[PDB]
Amino acid sequence: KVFGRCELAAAMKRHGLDNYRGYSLGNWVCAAKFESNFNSQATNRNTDGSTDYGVLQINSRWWCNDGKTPGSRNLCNIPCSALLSSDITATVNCAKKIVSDGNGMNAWVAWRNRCKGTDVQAWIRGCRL
Repeated sequence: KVFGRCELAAAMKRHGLDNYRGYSLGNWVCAAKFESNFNSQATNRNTDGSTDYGVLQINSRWWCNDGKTPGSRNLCNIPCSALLSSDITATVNCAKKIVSDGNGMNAWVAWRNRCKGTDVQAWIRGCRL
């Protein structure tokens, strides 16, 4: 499923991401845009044998189990396939854990390269929230 920009923002707000750990909603929407372009089915193979899944491209080495990543620890305790859902609940719950893992939102390379330090409020422009 490919969400509309404001469609995802609203869904994220409903799930408590606005200002979570002091990160405004714009940051999360900007991260999803650059990580997956709002496509819940997005997957990326990593030259290292791990894979990134979903709208927030969560990694199989530590966060979810995909049954093909040597030395995986499943910290979010879910199958990675649950991250390819049109329901972002699993993605959000896992994201909250990742963002509190000690590197802030730097955990998302796309957010760091394209969102960090910019005017992130542009990302929820036109949205009724």
